[PDB]
Amino acid sequence: DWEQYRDRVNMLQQERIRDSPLLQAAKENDLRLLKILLLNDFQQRGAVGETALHVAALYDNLEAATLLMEAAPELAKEPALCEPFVGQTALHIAVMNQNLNLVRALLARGASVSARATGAAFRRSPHNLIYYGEHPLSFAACVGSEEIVRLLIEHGADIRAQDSLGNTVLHILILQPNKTFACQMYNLLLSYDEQSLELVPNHQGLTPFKLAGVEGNTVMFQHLMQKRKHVQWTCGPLTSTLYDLTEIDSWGEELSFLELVVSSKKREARQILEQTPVKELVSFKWKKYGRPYFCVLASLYILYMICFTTCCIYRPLKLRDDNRTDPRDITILQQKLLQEAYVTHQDNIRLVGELVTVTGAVIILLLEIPDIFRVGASRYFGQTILGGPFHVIIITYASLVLLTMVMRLTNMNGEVVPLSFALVLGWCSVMYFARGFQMLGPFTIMIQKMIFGDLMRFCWLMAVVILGFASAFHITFQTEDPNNLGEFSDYPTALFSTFELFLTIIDGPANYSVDLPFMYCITYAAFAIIATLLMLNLFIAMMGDTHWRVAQERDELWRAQVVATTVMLERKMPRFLWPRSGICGYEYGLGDRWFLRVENHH
Amino acid sequence: DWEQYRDRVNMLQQERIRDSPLLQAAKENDLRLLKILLLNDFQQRGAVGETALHVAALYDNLEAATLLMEAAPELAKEPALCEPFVGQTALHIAVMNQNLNLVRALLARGASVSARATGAAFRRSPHNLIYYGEHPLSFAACVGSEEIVRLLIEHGADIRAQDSLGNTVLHILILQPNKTFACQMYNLLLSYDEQSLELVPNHQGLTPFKLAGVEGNTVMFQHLMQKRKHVQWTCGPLTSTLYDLTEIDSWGEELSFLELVVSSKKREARQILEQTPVKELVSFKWKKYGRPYFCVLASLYILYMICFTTCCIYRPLKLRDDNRTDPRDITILQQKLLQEAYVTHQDNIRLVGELVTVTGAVIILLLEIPDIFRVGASRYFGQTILGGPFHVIIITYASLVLLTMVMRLTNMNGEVVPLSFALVLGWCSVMYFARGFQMLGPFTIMIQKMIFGDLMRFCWLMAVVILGFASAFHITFQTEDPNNLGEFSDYPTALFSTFELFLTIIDGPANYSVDLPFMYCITYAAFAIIATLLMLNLFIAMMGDTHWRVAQERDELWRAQVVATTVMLERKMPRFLWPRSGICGYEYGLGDRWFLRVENHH
Ligand SMILES: CC(C)[C@@H](C)/C=C/[C@@H](C)[C@H]1CC[C@H]2C3=CC=C4C[C@@H](O)CC[C@]4(C)[C@H]3CC[C@]12C
Ligand SMILES: CC(C)[C@@H](C)/C=C/[C@@H](C)[C@H]1CC[C@H]2C3=CC=C4C[C@@H](O)CC[C@]4(C)[C@H]3CC[C@]12C
Ligand SMILES: CC(C)[C@@H](C)/C=C/[C@@H](C)[C@H]1CC[C@H]2C3=CC=C4C[C@@H](O)CC[C@]4(C)[C@H]3CC[C@]12C
Ligand SMILES: CC(C)[C@@H](C)/C=C/[C@@H](C)[C@H]1CC[C@H]2C3=CC=C4C[C@@H](O)CC[C@]4(C)[C@H]3CC[C@]12C
Repeated sequence: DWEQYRDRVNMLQQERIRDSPLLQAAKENDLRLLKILLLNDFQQRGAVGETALHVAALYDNLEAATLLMEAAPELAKEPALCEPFVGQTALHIAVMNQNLNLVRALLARGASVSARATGAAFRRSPHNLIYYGEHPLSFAACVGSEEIVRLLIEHGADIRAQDSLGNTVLHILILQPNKTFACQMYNLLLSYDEQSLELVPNHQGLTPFKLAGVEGNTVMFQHLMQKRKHVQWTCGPLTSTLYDLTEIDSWGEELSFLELVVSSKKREARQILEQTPVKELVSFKWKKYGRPYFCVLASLYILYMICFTTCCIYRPLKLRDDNRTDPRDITILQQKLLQEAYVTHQDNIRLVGELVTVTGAVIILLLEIPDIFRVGASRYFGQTILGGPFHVIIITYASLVLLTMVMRLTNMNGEVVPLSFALVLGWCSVMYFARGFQMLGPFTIMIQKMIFGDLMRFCWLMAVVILGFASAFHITFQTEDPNNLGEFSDYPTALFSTFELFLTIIDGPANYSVDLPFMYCITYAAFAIIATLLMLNLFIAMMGDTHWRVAQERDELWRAQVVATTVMLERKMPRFLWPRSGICGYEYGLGDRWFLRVENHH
Repeated sequence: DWEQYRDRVNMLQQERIRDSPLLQAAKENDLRLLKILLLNDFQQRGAVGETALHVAALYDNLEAATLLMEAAPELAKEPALCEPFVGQTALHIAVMNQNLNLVRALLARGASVSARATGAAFRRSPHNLIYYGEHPLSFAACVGSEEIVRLLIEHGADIRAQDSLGNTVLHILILQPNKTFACQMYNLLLSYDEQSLELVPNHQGLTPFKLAGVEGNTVMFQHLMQKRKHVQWTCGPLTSTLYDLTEIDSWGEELSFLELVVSSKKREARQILEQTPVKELVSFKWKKYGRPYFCVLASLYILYMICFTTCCIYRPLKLRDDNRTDPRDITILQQKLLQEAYVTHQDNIRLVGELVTVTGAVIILLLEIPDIFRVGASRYFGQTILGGPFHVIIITYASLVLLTMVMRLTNMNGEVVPLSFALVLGWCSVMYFARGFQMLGPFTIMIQKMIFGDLMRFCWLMAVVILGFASAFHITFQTEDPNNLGEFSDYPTALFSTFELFLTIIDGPANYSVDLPFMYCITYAAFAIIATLLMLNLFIAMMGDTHWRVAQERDELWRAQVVATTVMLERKMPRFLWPRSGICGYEYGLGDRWFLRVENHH
């Protein structure tokens, strides 16, 4: 809807301009028409509450604008009035258009340096092609005009002014597309900070440094670190550099810089983890504490999955309580009742295995469920870097184990169902620990990108081929004796047999002792060419093409998963297992700060 | 044939020139021979009716040509006479050769600016390496000569002159290979238009704008739009531009610009759909109306295919009316007659499912058959972008359902045959709707390019291996008892078993309880190495290589299929479901035209 509305607003602005000789003269730069018309209403408006001076500024007409102020100087103070552009002044427009002389002329008339363009055209949104904040200084910074940024601070513009998101100009600058002035402009604006402006948080709680991390602005991140590094010594090709970890390690805060970076929705935030002080810090944390503890947690989880598997294998079963009648029934055994199920030393050993099994399902829920709420369910389940799909299946596993325990307590039949799903998802969730090892981590990401990519696309077109051919095979065999060829004997079996025949995992139905219907040979030749020969090998060809084009994305995602594991372990484990990282400054007279020392060759 | 004929014409032209001292002097530029020979027939002809002045112009000899006119000025007016070059003048030739002084000399003698070179050498065809139209002005435009184009219009050449295709010079220019003058030359020729010349249609009904769309000339399309855009405002990096949709949306016309573009045979016409106003218009139409309605039509078609499938599953069958005799017969059931087939509430429910099934087959034919005639059967079935092969199978489906209904009404046996083909093609045609979704559309094009590409090439060489080895296996087993190994028991079964063994979809024939002929082990080892190991994996290797080299073509074809779906839906659906797209100019005083407003960052 918003596009058609904005489109109408734009048409309606031009309609009023074209309808009004003052606004047309201001757009056209018709000095002669202004020199007639201004002598005989100056406060008349375009469709959004824009004045003739907004029009003159928009069409970049200094000559018209100086006439309009000479006739009616109060126009320099006027905001626009309607929701798209409300609060916008001719000063915001003169800054957008980089017209230094028109800006200085509006300031000479006393246009407000602190006016907020609060309308919907100025809010960070997918609707807007730019986000310059709401103040003339924020615009002057985002257009890169050093002259206008100085001229506005000379006229009393406040560098610490915040917009409707709480963004100061330093936050607005870090949100810009990477262009050469943006770091120059940040370094200029901090020269007027003489708490510091770069410590002011927005309404998300982000300081400009954390915003650079979340937004993936690696150029601004390196610029921010030039003032947090100290070059300790240089000797020949070697230098020792000491980096202040205060902002990076984010000590004692609920949401850390590293957590905000790994949990960011933006693709570019992974590149912050490859920036020098960050890369060495998370590397140290991983090789020192993270990998050792993750290998222990993997071992404990594998041992727990062996315990659960043993409790499935030794599950309590007795010879069935009724006779089998029809030859098609093969069930011979049956679930024991509670007071039959715990009557031997072997059951008492299985019972402690069941209690360990249930205890671990509770511990999974106690560890997982609080992090759904903190992170938000969309990010907690939806992020490859955090382990999103492994969170879905490990909670499903714990839910199915607790379902199995309430079924057991109730003497409820069919425990084999939740136990089978629990064994599959229980064991498949061991692949969460693949992320700890360079052999297996990148490959586990590649399997994930194949499942949510080429597998769903293949399975939709495969389902349509299966519905076609299974129906053809079923009705081809409906005339025939099902005991002579069973694969297509009823429609559910025909679907299942056709699915197995698509994958070639059962042999092509054959009985050379009998005359099969001629339409089967035809239909199977068409199915063998389309499903088996073409489609299944085209799935190989498709994944082969996807693999080489995904290979770098897979490796970046793996380096990000190691960091997200490191961050998660340190936040969740007891603090005595995670000593504070880097060098304590207090031992060396550097005050309360902590450092990373990096030595490098150049 | 035409090459050998033209070749003879060219040899015969040179033969006459070499035979005739006047024409040889005109080619050679032998001024001294002309200064002897011209004093004592000047109207004598080369093999195609060319004069000595045509020869002098062709060999680019101004000196000879001014002598020939000094002796016989009527030569400037002479056309060539024979079918290859009929109507060609020395003025057409002097323009081809860009000889401004020779052109101005022929015009001083009163050579016709409006002569038509109507012969076969000048017609748009695959025989001709250039198409410059038929008039000297059309040639002057296509050689890019601004001096000669001005000099010809100064001498009264008509810019609106049309050739045998109805092409004006603006159409001829849009047909040229993209070279720097072609837009300059179009912009020059419109400066003499002061209805407009760019509204004149050719004999296909195409104006120059629609011809640029059909021909895929994206450079001329962008040039044409520079005069249909209005830049509404510019502010900082943003601009709002208003594009006139009149030619693009082609409102109320039988064949629209967008339909002519998507239905074009030329590969380059897809690139027009990625040009700014077109791209935003078809995108709006798709996201606003096309995708919603296509998802409904997909749902209704899937529900219809479920209804038909249910009518196949519940088809009316009774226990056979005769005893089975030989053990090889497995048929136990049989088709019911009409007065047996509709006798229960379950049959009455199936009957309304059959009536819905038949009604939908009629509705498919009522929707499809008129579009065969309008589009032409070669384009309607032959285009990947329009859905050509899906039109073939969906009409085959409807034909087989109506065949099945006339069989049913006749009590005709073997309904299983058209029903099986109808189930396969009925369900496979659901993949037509894959084009609506980015997950499935590109992949459905890739399956199509594999079927008509690497699959036919593999299936021809596979058939030759199957004929070889099936014959070897059959005659190897002819000596042996068919009840001990059935796969090769007769030649049709040997072919079918060999085809299934090629694909590995049945197991290698084995019976370890008996002595198989030694020639079987040899022949199967050769078949396993050639068919299974080599050829079938070479099919995987081949499609893998085809896939990466086709991947971009596949994605362009998908973006074109979304537009062709959008265009088709809007033309076929009721108009109240497709409100006219863009902005009505009449609300804003812009007259009867409709616009797209585009906002962009630069
Ligand atoms: C029990 C059966 C009947 C069915 C219901 C179970 C589904 C299993 C096989 C499927 C469901 C989702 C799948 C799945 C989800 C996502 C990932 C993350 C990826 O990086 C590695 C593979 C992995 C871990 C796979 C493993 C197989 C799973 C767990
Ligand atoms: C990869 C995609 C295509 C997935 C969705 C495919 C699913 C189809 C082919 C498979 C998946 C589960 C299969 C399935 C589940 C269980 C049963 C019960 C069995 O006694 C009869 C067959 C029946 C009913 C089959 C029918 C075919 C199904 C539904
Ligand atoms: C019923 C059997 C015996 C035989 C005769 C039928 C043939 C089927 C299997 C074949 C014939 C042509 C094939 C075909 C034609 C072209 C296309 C377009 C492509 O983009 C997707 C696949 C698709 C839709 C395939 C699907 C499988 C089809 C429909
Ligand atoms: C992919 C290409 C090679 C295609 C054309 C291959 C076709 C051959 C191998 C297959 C397609 C259909 C098959 C086929 C159709 C139906 C029957 C009836 C059956 O009772 C005996 C075998 C017989 C006669 C087989 C013989 C082998 C055929 C003709």
